[PDB]
Amino acid sequence: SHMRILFATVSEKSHLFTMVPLAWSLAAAGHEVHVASNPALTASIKSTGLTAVPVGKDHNLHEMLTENRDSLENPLSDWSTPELDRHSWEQVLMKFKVSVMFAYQTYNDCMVHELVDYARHWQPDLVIWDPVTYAGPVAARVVGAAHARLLWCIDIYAKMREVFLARLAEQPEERREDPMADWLGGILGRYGHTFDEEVVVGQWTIDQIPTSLQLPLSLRRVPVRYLPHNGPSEIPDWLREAPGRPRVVLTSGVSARAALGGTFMPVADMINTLGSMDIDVVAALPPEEVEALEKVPANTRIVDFVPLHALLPGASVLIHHGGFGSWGTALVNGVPQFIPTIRYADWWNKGTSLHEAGAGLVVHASELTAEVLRESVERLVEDASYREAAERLREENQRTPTPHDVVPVIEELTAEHGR
Amino acid sequence: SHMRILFATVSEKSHLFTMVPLAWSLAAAGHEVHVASNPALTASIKSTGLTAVPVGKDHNLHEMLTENRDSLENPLSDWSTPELDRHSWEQVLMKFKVSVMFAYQTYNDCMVHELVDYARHWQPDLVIWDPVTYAGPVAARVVGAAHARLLWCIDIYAKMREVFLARLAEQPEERREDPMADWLGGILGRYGHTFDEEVVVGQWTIDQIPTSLQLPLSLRRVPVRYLPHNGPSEIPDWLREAPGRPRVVLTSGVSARAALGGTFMPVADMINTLGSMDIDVVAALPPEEVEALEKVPANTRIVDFVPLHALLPGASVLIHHGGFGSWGTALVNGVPQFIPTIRYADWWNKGTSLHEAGAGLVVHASELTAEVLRESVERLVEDASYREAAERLREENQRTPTPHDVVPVIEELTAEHGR
Ligand SMILES: Cc1cn([C@H]2C[C@H](O)[C@@H](COP(=O)(O)OP(=O)(O)O)O2)c(=O)[nH]c1=O
Ligand SMILES: Cc1cn([C@H]2C[C@H](O)[C@@H](COP(=O)(O)OP(=O)(O)O)O2)c(=O)[nH]c1=O
Ligand SMILES: [Cl-]
Repeated sequence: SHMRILFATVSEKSHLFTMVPLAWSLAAAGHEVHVASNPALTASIKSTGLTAVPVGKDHNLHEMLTENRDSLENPLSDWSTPELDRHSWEQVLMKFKVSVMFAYQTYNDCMVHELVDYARHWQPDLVIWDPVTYAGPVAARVVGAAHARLLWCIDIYAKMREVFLARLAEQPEERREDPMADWLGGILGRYGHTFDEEVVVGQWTIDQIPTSLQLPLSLRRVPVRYLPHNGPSEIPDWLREAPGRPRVVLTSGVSARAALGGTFMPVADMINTLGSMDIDVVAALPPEEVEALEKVPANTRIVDFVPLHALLPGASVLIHHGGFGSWGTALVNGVPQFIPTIRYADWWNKGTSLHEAGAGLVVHASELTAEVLRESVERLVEDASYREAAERLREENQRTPTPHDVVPVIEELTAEHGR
Repeated sequence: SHMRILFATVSEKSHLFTMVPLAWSLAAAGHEVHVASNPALTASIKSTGLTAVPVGKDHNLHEMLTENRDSLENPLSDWSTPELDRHSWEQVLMKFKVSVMFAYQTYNDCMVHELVDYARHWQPDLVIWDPVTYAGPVAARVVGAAHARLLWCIDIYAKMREVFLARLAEQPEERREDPMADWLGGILGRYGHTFDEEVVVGQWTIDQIPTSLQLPLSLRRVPVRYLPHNGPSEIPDWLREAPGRPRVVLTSGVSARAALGGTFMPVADMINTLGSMDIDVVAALPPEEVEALEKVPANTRIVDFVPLHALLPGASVLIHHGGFGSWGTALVNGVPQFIPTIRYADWWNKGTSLHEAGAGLVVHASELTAEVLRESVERLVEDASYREAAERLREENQRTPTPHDVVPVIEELTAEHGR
């Protein structure tokens, strides 16, 4: 029966879009769904069809990374390998110290008290939070609401948390320390609530990553099928013409651009390299990257934006940085992926999971050259094992319960864990 | 199993928004949903979260009615009473002749061939059409797709069609004539398909009107719960403060404004009348109407837009023209409605149905005065029978299957019909 459901996300369009199909599935079952983020995300929430709740104030954070011109990858923010074998106690502690200090706090502290305040007014039965939107579980706990993470990610966050807690138990009492406990327990303490480990990983985890590609973890885990949502979308007229040869799709973005930096292969050189091959190229590039081009190859169409969910059917290859929208839309379409990227968020893991399943190829961005690009693209087109592997991953996605199918499960888990 | 579903609507934002929760329920179950209309609706479709398909060219039609300053109500377009006892053969024939000529053709002929063309490319298994988007069934029939109307309306359209066909059967063979058959049979004939009566009323009808309020008809009818969709929505800060006294909401619009005309009680006079009562007034007014105001009463807050789904919980009254979004959002909130309107579309019937259930009051717009307004508002607040009736209609809506619940039903009706 009838629920108030508060979705919470950091002010990233790309994260928001991963949450939209689940939000709509719950709304279509008659529940009230509101989505809360900083004011900067208000317009993006509004164009998803869902009701926006602006909370708190904006952070400086995406005004920072775009006047950066410089890579985000950093040994301390590389969580691509969350194993005990690569993390002494002091290395894991440090990784939490920097990530809490220089990411989670900037993302959440601007809006956490205003979110708690909104939850107090609205009394959601359930909070569903993006995996780094730790303001979400804090707000839920303060009102006794159930809460769950909704994953766009290979779950490096929970796995590194497993590595952390294992090394925490090995230390003597007088040098136990937990940056997540201090920070979030601090905020919860202000409201007369205690910290608990379900505030870091949720009461359960709704997971859009195919099981065969996800890290094994001690979680209550609800698999859900990834349904492409690529933001505001129209079908262009030129999409009717089947290509006559393999279509190769390339996506840069203002977020991809801001993370990879300007030291790696220029996107002009990538277009020139693809422009020499017997392929149909569609490249989606931000406007500043569009004028860095001298000449547009005869085989190439440049666009601002084109919805991948409509373009990728019968595409042969997608080249991207390992963002989820791109990764997922290719996956459900059975398209081999080439992912030249960095150890930021789970992007490396997005690449390496496909590389190891034989469905795509990953390469570090600093090793990308005209010849590596040319040969990777040719292999993914020519060698049928890539398409065949990708097709099997597609089939795994299509066997996963839809958002529609997991609504009852979310309803019961809420009765169980709610107040 | 997996479907391509084409929604089709005339270029009215208000009609589109009625279709959005159903569209999202189908997408949440893994199906592909595209929404087609003229280019003018593209931006509105895009901010519903759904994929837009621009077809055909725009019509002059809503650029006409807004430089009109003149009522739309007309004995030939008054379909509020589709009974045999009020329609000789020649009166029904005439009503179809004018409505096809001066409404349906203007709405649909601008885009029908381009829609057929898109359906031919995309091969939808299913077309769901707004009830006056007759371009939709034409496109479906040409590709053998199943199709259904999705009703925002008390079904005057199918009922007047029943009255028409009954009078058609009574005429001798040399004076049979059907304006719907000529028009839509003409278009279908150009493609090598015949006319059929399921092109006028759909193969089945998905109906968002509570059954107790809907005209009984010879239709395959799927009841579905109305879930409020009011267009792009954010929660304002000022909504947290409970009112201390009965909240009365008033909605004019650029469509309400364009239909009622300039001869009935000015909205300035309505604000002044409510401004003298012990109530909390929220009025949502178009910008033209905002400067026609001299002074804003102390009990009154004026806004451009405020999502009714968020404002109407524990409101006491909604005053409006009987558009469905307003009518439905009040209904699900158990708010008594005052509907000063005209016999355009089903607006009279929207008012009528509530008036006869004792849940609200209707009055023709030409009879509206300061005293009628004042007394209707006072009765709807003070006489508890209105709220109690409204609550029962709410309860009926909440017992109707959600879009989520009716997805399997739409799936098997699709397997059954067309290919
Ligand atoms: C650039 C671009 C993005 N997208 C989608 C993919 C994702 O759902 C979303 C953005 O996520 P992501 O893949 O991380 O890229 P970006 O750098 O553009 O933020 O937009 C398209 O569908 N088409 C495009 O042309
Ligand atoms: C003006 C206004 C409309 N609405 C919604 C109600 C409907 O879902 C939708 C359209 O309203 P409707 O009464 O049909 O008016 P119009 O034809 O001018 O668009 O907008 C609000 O929620 N709040 C407002 O302030
Ligand atoms: Cl006052």
